[PDB]
Amino acid sequence: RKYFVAANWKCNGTLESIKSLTNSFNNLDFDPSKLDVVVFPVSVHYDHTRKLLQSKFSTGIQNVSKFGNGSYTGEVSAEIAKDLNIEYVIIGHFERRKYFHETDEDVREKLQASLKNNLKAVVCFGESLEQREQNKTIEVITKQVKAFVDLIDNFDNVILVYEPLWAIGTGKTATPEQAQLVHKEIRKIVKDTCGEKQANQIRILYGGSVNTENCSSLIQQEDIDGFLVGNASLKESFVDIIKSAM
Amino acid sequence: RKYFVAANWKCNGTLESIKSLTNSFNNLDFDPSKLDVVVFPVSVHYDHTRKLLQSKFSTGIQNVSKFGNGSYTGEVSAEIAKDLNIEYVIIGHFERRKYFHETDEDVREKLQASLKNNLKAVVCFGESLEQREQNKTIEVITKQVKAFVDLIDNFDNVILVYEPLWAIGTGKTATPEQAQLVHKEIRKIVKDTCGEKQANQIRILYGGSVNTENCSSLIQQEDIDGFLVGNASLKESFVDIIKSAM
Repeated sequence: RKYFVAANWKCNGTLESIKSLTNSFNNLDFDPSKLDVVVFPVSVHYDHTRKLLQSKFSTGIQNVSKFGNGSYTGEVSAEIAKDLNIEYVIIGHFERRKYFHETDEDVREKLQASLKNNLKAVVCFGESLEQREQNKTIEVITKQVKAFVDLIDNFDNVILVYEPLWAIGTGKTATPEQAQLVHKEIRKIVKDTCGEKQANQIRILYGGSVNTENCSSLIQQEDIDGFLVGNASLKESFVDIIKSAM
Repeated sequence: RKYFVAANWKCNGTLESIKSLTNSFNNLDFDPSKLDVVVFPVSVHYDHTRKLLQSKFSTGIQNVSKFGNGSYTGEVSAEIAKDLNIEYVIIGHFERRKYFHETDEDVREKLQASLKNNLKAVVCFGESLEQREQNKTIEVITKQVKAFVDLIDNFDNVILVYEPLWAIGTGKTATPEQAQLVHKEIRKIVKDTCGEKQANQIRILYGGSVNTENCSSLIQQEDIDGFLVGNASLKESFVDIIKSAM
């Protein structure tokens, strides 16, 4: 199983700051055949980011439309992304669920669109603090995964992300034990719906306050296959988070 | 009043089709000081489109964020647009109101963010068939315009678009006289809220299946200052629509 370190830049960056950050990223020597390292810039920053990044870095966009080509103002379809050779897409991110009415149904329609246009999908899910405190974590996770999991045909092409909503941008990282326990359950859901071989090859990443100090102990866990990094991926020390997966 | 013809490509285009479309667009000789011609490609096509089109053509994006920079995955902020020197933005388009929960509040906050970052805004609104059949057109138009109109500090930099919802992508073009009556009322709404000189300065465009056949009859109305064009702007014959406003 190949590790997967993703940089979700979110709504951040200038042409110059990206030039500077992309320069520090390029200095890191890593084998792209052994490790996947993906950068997700803002849509309008993509060409600039792709030009500057060495080919060892994979690239993608932070959102993809549930609709194909047509009368949908403001949307980036899956077929448009494929034409531009954009390899990866993020689907079901907490912030889009929270601020932009993105539901479990939107998630699967985005996945189905991405898969039939041969795009690789990074699919996000996680429970809130209330759901955690009500002991509903697995119930919520199972519900969120089952929404889309049947669509997966190639299990190298779909990458799952457990992002506990209370851990995102708060500094309250889930302990490598807490993350591992949910990751192990996620892999069990994939096993019982898709098969053991399909479960053993799918990457399940952790998202939620990954930094340079906690990344090593997180990646060491048997069912954690990498990270979706937010704030720390905006920093030059993001190379050290990639180093933890080497 | 300087006429304004806008191409809304929506969720359409490949690299090769844009190359072919921009090449035919570039052949049309027009004076950008006499007429504003703006094209709005998909966010991921922006750099490609901007490079291909000659400097006489203005460009913009189909949507801007209500949020500034920060943890908002999938968003394009007004600060980011400013840094790319993206001149124009579309706000409040019917499709984003219909499919993506965009409200009058979102429209207000997007316009405020755009003007703060020195972007020019193409702001869309319009009544549905049911609202028109209930004779609520003036009431709905007034409510939609009043949601944002007080934010306008420069009346060359904000451009209004009347989108009768039943006319969008349907071939149900509102008759020149029907459109004129609304445009005239929109100008009066801008008169009572912003002043007379500002009302006579602001551009109000028609949006609703404009083509090469109906464009000249629409542009000839005294209160219609141009168009936001959908599907017809994906054709090489879009140059003839520009010609009717020359």
